[PDB]
Amino acid sequence: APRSVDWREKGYVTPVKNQGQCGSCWAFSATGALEGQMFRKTGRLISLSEQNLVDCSGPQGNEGCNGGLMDYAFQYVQDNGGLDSEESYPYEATEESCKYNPKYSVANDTGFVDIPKQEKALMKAVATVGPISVAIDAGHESFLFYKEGIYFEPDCSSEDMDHGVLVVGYGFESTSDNNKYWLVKNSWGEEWGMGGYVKMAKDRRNHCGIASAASYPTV
Ligand SMILES: *C(=N)C1(NC(=O)[C@@H]2C[C@@H](S(O)(O)c3ccc(OC)cc3Cl)CN2C(=O)C2(c3ccc(Cl)cn3)CNC2)CC1
Repeated sequence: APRSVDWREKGYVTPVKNQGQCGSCWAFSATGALEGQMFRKTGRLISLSEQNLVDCSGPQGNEGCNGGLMDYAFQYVQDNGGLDSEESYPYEATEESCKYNPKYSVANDTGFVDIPKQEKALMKAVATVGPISVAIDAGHESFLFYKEGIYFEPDCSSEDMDHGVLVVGYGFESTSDNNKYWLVKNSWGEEWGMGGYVKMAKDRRNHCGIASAASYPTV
């Protein structure tokens, strides 16, 4: 694998979005990963509808603004035979009746891959696939108020994750002793972290569980 990867540079990643007060992180993580895979397939970067996922993926196990799983989202897209664009089905930050319209479907998937639960495996996937959906322990105030640099939280759990985000690359700071990171796109808007991104500690015993529940859709 390369020493550093950043899929934003290659056109795989849409601008940072903002889930608001709805517990829809899982939907943003899932659209992120699917946006990347669709871009690889077609060469077209098209923002996808989180609202479509929030409103419609109940049968697959998702619970709207009260939480969900990226894999349940990928299963929905496969079951449903499509997913609408952001433009056609805009984000409301509240759970509403399903308004899926197949005329405006711009993405599909044929299942998903769960990555082995090691950072080495995660690195190989990011290098070869594109952006990857991941679960992290975001349940510390240090994360909420993160601004810049490599995020390390001594109390982070590698087993107990509560927030779905998107790994878009990895790399290292040229500064000192702990300098590797995962480049992670959050869904809390551009004013959180580094333009909506966080550089998370990499190769430090699966910090915050970043490799514990990593997956992406097949297209
Ligand atoms: C996001 N705004 C928020 N968090 C979730 O919905 C969160 C997303 C996933 S992950 O990424 O936390 C996750 C945790 C564990 C595992 O496998 C062990 C995989 C994943 Cl992807 C799940 N989330 C949850 O909050 C839970 C959940 C799961 C499933 C459903 Cl239908 C509802 N909630 C609660 N325990 C996992 C804050 C809402």
